[PDB]
Amino acid sequence: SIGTAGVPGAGAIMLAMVLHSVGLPLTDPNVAAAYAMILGIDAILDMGATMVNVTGDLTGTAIVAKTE
Amino acid sequence: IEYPVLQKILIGLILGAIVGLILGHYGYAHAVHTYVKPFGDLFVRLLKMLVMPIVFASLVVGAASISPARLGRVGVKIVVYYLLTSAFAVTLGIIMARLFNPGAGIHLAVGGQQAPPLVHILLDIVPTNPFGALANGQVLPTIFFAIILGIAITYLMNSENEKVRKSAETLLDAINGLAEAMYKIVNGVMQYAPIGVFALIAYVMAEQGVHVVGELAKVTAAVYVGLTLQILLVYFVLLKIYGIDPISFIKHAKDAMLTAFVTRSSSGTLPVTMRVAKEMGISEGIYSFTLPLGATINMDGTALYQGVCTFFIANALGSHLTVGQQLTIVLTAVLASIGTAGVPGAGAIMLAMVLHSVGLPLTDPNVAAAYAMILGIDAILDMGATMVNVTGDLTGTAIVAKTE
Amino acid sequence: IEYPVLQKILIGLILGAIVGLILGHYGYAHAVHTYVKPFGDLFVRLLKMLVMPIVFASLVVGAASISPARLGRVGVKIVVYYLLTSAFAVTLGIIMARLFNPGAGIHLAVGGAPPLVHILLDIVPTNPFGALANGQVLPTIFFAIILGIAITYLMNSENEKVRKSAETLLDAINGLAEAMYKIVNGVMQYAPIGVFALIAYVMAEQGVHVVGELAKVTAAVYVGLTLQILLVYFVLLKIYGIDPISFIKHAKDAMLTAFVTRSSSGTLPVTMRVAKEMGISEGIYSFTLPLGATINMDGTALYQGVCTFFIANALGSHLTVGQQLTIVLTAVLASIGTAGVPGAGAIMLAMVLHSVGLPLTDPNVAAAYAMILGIDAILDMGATMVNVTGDLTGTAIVAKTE
Amino acid sequence: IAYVMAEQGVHVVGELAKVTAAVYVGLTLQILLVYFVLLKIYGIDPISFIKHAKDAMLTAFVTRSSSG
Repeated sequence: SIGTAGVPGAGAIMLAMVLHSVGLPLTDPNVAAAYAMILGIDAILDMGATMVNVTGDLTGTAIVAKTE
Repeated sequence: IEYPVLQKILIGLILGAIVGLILGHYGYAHAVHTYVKPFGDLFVRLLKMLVMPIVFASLVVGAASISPARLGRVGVKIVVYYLLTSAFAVTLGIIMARLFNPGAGIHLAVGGQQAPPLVHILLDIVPTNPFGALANGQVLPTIFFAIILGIAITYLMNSENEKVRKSAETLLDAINGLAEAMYKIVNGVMQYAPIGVFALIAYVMAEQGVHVVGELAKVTAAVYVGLTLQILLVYFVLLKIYGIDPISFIKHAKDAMLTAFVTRSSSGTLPVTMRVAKEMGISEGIYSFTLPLGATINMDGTALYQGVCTFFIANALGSHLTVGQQLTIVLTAVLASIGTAGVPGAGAIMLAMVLHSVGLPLTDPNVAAAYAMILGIDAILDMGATMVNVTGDLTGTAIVAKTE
Repeated sequence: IEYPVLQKILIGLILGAIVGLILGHYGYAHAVHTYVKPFGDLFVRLLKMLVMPIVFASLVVGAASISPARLGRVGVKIVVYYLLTSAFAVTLGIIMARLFNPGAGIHLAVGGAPPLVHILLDIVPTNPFGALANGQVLPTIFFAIILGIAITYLMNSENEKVRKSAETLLDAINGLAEAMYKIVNGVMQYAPIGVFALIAYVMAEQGVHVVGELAKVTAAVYVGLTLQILLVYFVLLKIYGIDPISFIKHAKDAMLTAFVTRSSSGTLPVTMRVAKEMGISEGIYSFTLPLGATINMDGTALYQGVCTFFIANALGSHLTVGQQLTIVLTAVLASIGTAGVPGAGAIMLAMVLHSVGLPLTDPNVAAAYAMILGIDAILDMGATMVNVTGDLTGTAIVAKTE
Repeated sequence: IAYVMAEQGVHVVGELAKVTAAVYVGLTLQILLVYFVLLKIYGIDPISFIKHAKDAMLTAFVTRSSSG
């Protein structure tokens, strides 16, 4: 998901989706266990990730703007 | 179709456990499941098959025993039997859950900090159609009917009419024809038991053995040696104290325990469980009413597994667990489903249900996390708990029997 | 409540076929369905009723026969029996599907999962009482065999309460088993009404369709199986003593029910009673007529040989002539078992298309398939009747061996 | 009409094609004999009409959707 990373909680979704690809499916009750720990911390890890995204959005704007 | 007896089972068990534990470590746990599992099932299939006739039929006949007492007594005794075994099992679990301390690697604490009617389950005992009862599974209403039928047959034989006294015999004999017929099959099955046992704890060791590692393994220690201590210190102490020879007991009860461990199903082993009580030499008037009412009333297993697992979680979310107030939660767990502990995987369910009561709901993604670890080890923790239940079932039978 | 015997059936059949085929041509096919059908059902009803007791009961008693062989043998034989009849049925269908060429008027060309082990484990019921209750032939089969073998062993018990009760049960069960054969004739007295009413409707609601290129599949079925009876079964009855015309004599009623009930298993009461009155022992026919009804492929092999052609040739394809078999064999082998249900033939035919690569979505695949579905009942009658003829043939030959 | 000819062209064969004939020339005859007869009879020049309406017809035929 190059695109559509804007929605809150999205990070957790891909993290799960990767496990489908890794070959460790979320059924395996210890895969699901560790994943659940991340889910008990995702909101904290989401705040920082979005704030650094919107800092990166303006940085990208102000640099391209000060060109074209 | 020949060869050595119940060492053939022990050849399957040890050889399976090894070949499965190996095969799942190298990841083929799924491939083991698609190739091995179905021979392990075909064993449990054939055993299940019998469970309905072999109980129903045996217990109509088992009401040929003296009805007012025997089925009025013993029931009173075998109830009070499980009270005083489950009491010991609780304190043996708690004192195993402190001994081993499963809550060190996690260590990962999350805050928090924070419906059965019975009467509408009591009225369920009494079926409203005994034919359906039998048909659609159901052990504990079929129990009630069979007892009420065989008592009624007893009373028909004492009828001054002799067409009545006549037919009365016909039915009861024909029913014992079945009852017996099934014990015949139970050995026919047993000849497939080494294949069954090999294939079952091959898979169950592949798909949940690898998990028995680290802090997870520290619960499996306090279960497996915790129940090993229930056998030796509580049951043999009761067998010794009631005549019946402890080692001669394991001799006879070998096959019922090796099936209970591998089938992981209390009720699903009752054919074998009962045949061991025949060949042990108890009368049908007891074992036909104490081995099924055992499989569904026995708490020795769940009291010992949700004693050490209740700790693991309370201690993994980094809590005091009110040491010595463990019991408050462990007792209330058992008592929430005194009955209906026979189904496989039931232990996990109550463990979850307790958390609803503790105040830590399964939503809290770290509650759910720790619980999920137990769920990756439940099958291993289930085998031992059922095997120690069906050992406790026969121990209860052979002691009450050698009284009344 | 009296009158002539099984000519009364043949009076119903011919008189019904005519009155129905007539009545549906003039469109009252629906009205026939709301007035005639329910007397045709009441026949299949009463027959169905028996199927469970009459099989279960008969086969506990049929394990009074010598268990290690007989139920260990024959099973080996009757399996290998159907192998060598279905083989002949396949090549009799393909060589009927070339002979008649059903794919000329269309001519309209468009481009273009079973585990087994989790069906093998289904043979063993987990509750025999339920098994019986909730239909189910092939797990009831397995129980009854296992019971009657167990009873056998109880009689050789040194105890004589045991040896006692053992008898009681087995006798009481044979009481039932027998009781049911008694009813099977009670039913048969309603068989002329049942037959008349059934192929009255089935000829009204699907007879009119047996016309044109559709009729050119009905030819290669009906004469294709007529040739299975004469050239494959009689050749096997002749070659194993048992007299071919004395066989049809005795098996008259089981074939006329199989044709009209269109249900293999739904005729087993009559099918079995013909094997009693024929004189085979329960130790054989109680295990080869039900394991026949569900393992027999003579019908589906001959109907999805000529219907497989019709579709492949109606979408204007080569059909890899002489490589018909690749598809026809794979069809049979996809449901070796469980061919007993009525309408089953249509299902596999569809399922084959999933494998051929022409899915039922392609609105001309679905078009040709829908024509077969407007004729399936006529093609089903003949296929079942030749199955239950093949069932008794298999029985009477294996029986007159072991 | 690459796809629409792949997925339903092959079918335009035999008795099915005999409906496609009576449609396609049946409407070709609606254009010429009914519409041009009305365009002729109301001034507006028939061939100058197709000139202008070229693109609306080649979209209607391919989009297969009146309103679209």
